[PDB]
Amino acid sequence: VPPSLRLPVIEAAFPRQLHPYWPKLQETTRTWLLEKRLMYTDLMAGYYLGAPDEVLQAIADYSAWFHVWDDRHDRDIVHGRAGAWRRLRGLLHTALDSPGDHLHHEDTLVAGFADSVRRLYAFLPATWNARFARHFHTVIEAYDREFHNRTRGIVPGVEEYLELRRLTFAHWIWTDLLEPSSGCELPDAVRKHPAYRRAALLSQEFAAWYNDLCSLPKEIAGDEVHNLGISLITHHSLTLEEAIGEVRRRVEECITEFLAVERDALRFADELADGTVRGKELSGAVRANVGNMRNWFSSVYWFHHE
Repeated sequence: VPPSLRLPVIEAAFPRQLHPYWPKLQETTRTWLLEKRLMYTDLMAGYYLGAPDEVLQAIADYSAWFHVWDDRHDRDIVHGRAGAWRRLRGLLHTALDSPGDHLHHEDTLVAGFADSVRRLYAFLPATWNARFARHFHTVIEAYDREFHNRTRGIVPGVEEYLELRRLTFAHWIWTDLLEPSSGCELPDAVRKHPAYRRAALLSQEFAAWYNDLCSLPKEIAGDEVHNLGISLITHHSLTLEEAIGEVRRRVEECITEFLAVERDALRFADELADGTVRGKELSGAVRANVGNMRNWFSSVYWFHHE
């Protein structure tokens, strides 16, 4: 790992995990992408540990779709296809709420989205489905804001980018998907516990900001506008080396902040195991989810260097 990207705490204290379904996952996702005419799963295989095979497969197919969507988004941006993007944006909002209606849409990107969403909706009650949808409507609109910014060459401010990135990276989607992976929709009072919330946040901030750190030199050279380091360079008059340093410090702080709040979240899980069956189940679900929040760190880190 190139020294500027090396994180000794990850290497020393976040040992990699791999879901045993990983060999079939890749090829099955490939088949799905081919069946859907849409054309990395190791990232998901090192993250949602303990997920039922069917849940991991649905998540990996969604991730692959997400990557294809990101490519289409990039292409509409650099070609200035405002109409095609607007129409796609509208169709994804509609398919998100009514995926069955869009399973055979003429736009294969929309039909693939609708199938992956339909499948993710088959694991937990409708209240989880509704929360997933609320979050992903927000992700689509954040992608529209990124379209605006990049087509106009606007570099968001630092705080502006941090808030936008929690949405374009889909922080709350990956957090939602913790729950079908451990087989339990968590009550609001559990998943909004400040330790759970903060652990979930820091896991995603680390993934997003580490991606920015690894991509900054490439993206500054390409004259791009959406990267934490680019916001720092543009609006704080940092050199590239200073910006690399600052992003790296923010990433390292995510890790040690996570260690503290993980300890709090696991103590909360202990408190949920109150001697009842439901309490034991909630406790096990929180423990599994927090462990996968931990797994996200190592999965993203080593994904970048493979």
